[PDB]
Amino acid sequence: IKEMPQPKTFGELKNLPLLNTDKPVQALMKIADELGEIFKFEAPGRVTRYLSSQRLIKEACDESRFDKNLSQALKFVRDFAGDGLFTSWTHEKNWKKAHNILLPSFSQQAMKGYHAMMVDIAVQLVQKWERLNADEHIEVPEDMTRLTLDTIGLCGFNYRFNSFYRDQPHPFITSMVRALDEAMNKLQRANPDDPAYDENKRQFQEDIKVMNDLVDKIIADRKASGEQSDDLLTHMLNGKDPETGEPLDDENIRYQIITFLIAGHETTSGLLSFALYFLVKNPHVLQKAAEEAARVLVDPVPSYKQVKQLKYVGMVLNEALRLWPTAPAFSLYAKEDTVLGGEYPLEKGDELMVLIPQLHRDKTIWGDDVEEFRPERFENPSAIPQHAFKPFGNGQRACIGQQFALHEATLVLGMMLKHFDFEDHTNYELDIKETLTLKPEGFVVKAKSKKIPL
Ligand code: HEM
Ligand SMILES: O=C(COc1ccc(OC(F)(F)F)cc1)N[C@@H](Cc1ccccc1)C(=O)O
Repeated sequence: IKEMPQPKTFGELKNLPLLNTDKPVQALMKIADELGEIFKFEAPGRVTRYLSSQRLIKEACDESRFDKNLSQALKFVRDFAGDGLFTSWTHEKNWKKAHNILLPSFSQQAMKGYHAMMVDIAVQLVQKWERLNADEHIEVPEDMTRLTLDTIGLCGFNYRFNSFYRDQPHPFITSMVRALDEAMNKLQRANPDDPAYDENKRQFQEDIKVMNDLVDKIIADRKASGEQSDDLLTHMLNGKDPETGEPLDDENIRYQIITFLIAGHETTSGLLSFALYFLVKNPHVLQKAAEEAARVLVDPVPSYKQVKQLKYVGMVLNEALRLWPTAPAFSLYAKEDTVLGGEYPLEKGDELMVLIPQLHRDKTIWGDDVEEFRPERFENPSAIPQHAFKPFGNGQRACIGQQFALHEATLVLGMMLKHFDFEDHTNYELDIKETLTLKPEGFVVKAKSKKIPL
C-alpha cells in the first residue's frame, strides 16, 4: 500500500490553477512525466487520480470493477449533448436503449451504405487541392475539419454543410464551437459565480437554444416529408430497441444528432491532421503508404472493398492515434471498494482519469523507440499487450463511431496519397490546440498533383 504523489498546490484552490492554460491535457502529460504512473489531482470539492501506465489502466478497464464517469468536461458538454450516448451514464434508460438502436447504424455493414456519401466529400477535398495555384499551400486541420463535418452532415441527416464553399461557419457550428469553448474554459474557473462570467453564461444559453432550434427543425422537417434516406436520422425515426420495444423520442434524437456533429467536427479531423503531420515528417513511411494507395486504388473512385485493403494506411492511422489520441482522456468510477495495482486502495465512487497520450508512451509496452512513428508496431494485434492502446475508450462505453471514423479516414488518406506528393515547406513545428480534442494548429503543406484524373 503506497501513497501516490500530487503536483504543486495553490492553497485552498489545491491543483485547480494547473488547468489555467490553453493546453491543460499537455500540462497533465508533463505532470505524468515528472510524477509517474499515478497522481492525485484535487480541486475545491473534487479529487481524481490520473493513470498513465498500462499496468494500472489494464485494471481500470475491468468493467466488473469500474464504469464510465462523466468528467467535468463531459458534465458541461451534457448541458447541450443531453442524454445522448456520449454524455449519458450507463445506468440511464436512454443509454442502453439508444446503444441497442444505433449499433446496427455504426457496424462495418452500415459503412457499405455510407461509403458513396463519404466519397462525395473526399472528392470535393481532392478537387479543392487539384485547383490550388503553384504559389498556394493547404491549411491542413482547416480542410480536414471541412471534410469530417460535411461527411457527418450527409451520413447523419442528408444535409450539406457545403464547408468547401465558405470560410464563414454555418450558424449551427458558430454556436456549437462557442458552446464547446465555454464548456472547456469553465473547467479552469476558480470563481465560476463571479459576475465577470454573466455574459459567458448568457451567450452559452443562446448557443444551446440555437443548436436545439436548428436540430429540432431538421427532425420536424424529416417527419413531415416522409423521406426514407439511408442516414442516421431515418434509422433513429424507424428503429425500435429490441429490449424495451420502444423507439427514441425526438428530444433524445436531437441529443444524438448534436453528439454526432461534435464528434465529426472534433475527432476524425484531428486524426487525419496528425496522420498527415507524421507522414510528411517520416518520408520513408509516406513512400510505403503512397505505394499501397497506388497499388489498391485502381479506379477513379474508391470502392468499400478497396478501402478495406488499405492495411498499411490503417496502420498509419493507428500509429497517429498512438502518439496523439485526439480524444485524449476518459473517466471511470469504482463500482465497489477495490485495490488498484496491489498498492492504491479505492472506495466505491472514487474517480480515475485515463491519460491516453501517456498510456501510449509506456516504454514497458512499446520499447525505447516509443517517440518514433512506426506503423509496423500494429502488424499483429496479438503481439500488443491487453489495454495498451485505448484511443476509442473501453468496453461497452467505447466509441460507437470507431468503424465510421476509420473508414472515412482510411478512404481520405488513401485518396490523398494516391493523388498528391506532399512538401513540409515551412519545416512545421508541432503546435497542438486543445478544444474538446487535440489538433495541430498552423499545420500547412504544399501538395504537388500526380495529375491522376477522378
Ligand atoms: C478518430 C475518431 C474518434 C475518436 C478518437 C473517438 C474517441 C472516442 C472515445 C475515446 C470515446 C469514449 C469516451 C469516454 O469514455 O468518455 C468515444 C465515445 C463516443 N464516440 Fe467517438 N471517437 C471518434 C469518432 C467518432 C465519430 C465519428 C462518432 C459519431 C459519428 C463518434 C461517436 C461517439 C459516441 C456516440 C460515443 C459514446 C458511446 C457510448 O458511450 O455509447 N465518435 N469516442
Ligand atoms: O483531465 C481532463 C482532460 O479533459 C478532457 C476530458 C475529456 C475529454 O473528452 C474527450 F476525450 F472525449 F475528448 C476531453 C478533454 N479533464 C478533467 C479536468 C479536471 C477539472 C477539474 C478538476 C479535476 C480535473 C475533467 O474534465 O474532469
